[PDB]
Amino acid sequence: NHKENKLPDWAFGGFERPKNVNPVISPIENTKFYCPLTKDSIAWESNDTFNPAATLYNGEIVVLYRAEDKSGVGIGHRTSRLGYATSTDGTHFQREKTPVFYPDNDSQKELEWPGGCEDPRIAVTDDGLYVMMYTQWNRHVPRLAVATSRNLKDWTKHGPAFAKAFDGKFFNLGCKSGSILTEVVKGKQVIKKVNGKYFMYWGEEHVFAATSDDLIHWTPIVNIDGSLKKLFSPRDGYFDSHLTECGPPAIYTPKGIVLLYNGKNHSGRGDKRYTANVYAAGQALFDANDPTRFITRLDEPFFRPMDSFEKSGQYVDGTVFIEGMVYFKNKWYLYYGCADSKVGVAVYDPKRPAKADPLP
Repeated sequence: NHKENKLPDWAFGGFERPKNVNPVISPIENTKFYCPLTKDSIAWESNDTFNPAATLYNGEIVVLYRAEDKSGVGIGHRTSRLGYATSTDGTHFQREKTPVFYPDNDSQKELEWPGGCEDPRIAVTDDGLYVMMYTQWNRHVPRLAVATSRNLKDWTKHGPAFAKAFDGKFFNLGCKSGSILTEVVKGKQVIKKVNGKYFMYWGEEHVFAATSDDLIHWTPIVNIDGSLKKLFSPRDGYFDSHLTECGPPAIYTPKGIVLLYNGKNHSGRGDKRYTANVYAAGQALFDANDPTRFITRLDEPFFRPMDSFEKSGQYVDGTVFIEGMVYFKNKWYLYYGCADSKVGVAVYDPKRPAKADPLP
């Protein structure tokens, strides 16, 4: 009656959850991995498999999922490693039994041990260079870092994204969640340049931005006084009242640049229509000619917890965190974390758009 969640003509959606497919990736007890830092075998994906990256490779959808062992108690006390899975249809995945990206006795050990490597986002260049933006976690400072690959298995760690910018001014900056700007060209979503440089939206507490000449060394967009330039922020009385966290890579379209993001509801300044302290997905629109120029955002989340697989004993009313997205066989596949423990998929079909999740 009053629960119809109409989307404006610039937004993606609705993303419909296919019947009997979810969750697509869940924790596995039996799979073991020899951790070079722990010096012992561990059930690296026995507790949680969530917050995934997604991309296209060899006519197949590849997903890298954040996996955690039972090495700790609660929030950020386990070790995160990235699992690898491939799919021919976007709904059924074939996983490897060992992680493809993890902390090791390499140049990033101090930054990645013992929290590991979290929440990946992957975009690909015109020529097949996959660029991963992920979080380095050592239980002290979270850092947005970069890793490159050509086969999505053998990764090269380049360290924190903002390590060199302005003489190392932001090396110790606590940050995460980087959504590189992309565009669909000849049926393929690739990293796009604007104004001569590569571009990225990033942040958890606010949506910031950054540019780069080589996709490795990023320079944050700053104000006259050198402070980080806030593009938009959490707002009172809405679902995105505590956090406005970047989701999958941003997409340059004819109507403008769309950033799909995750909003966390504030318990004191949020909207009680939605669950407190959990995530629901939103979308923001930026000017095509100026990517830092905010136009608008959705007043209601387009995707939120609806089914039991997106819920748990820990999160009774559920929580979803969008992070992977692939244009495959003329449809959009959205990959997201479910209750910080499973991976889910939802599909948007441009030729027959479904309704978004209804309002509560």
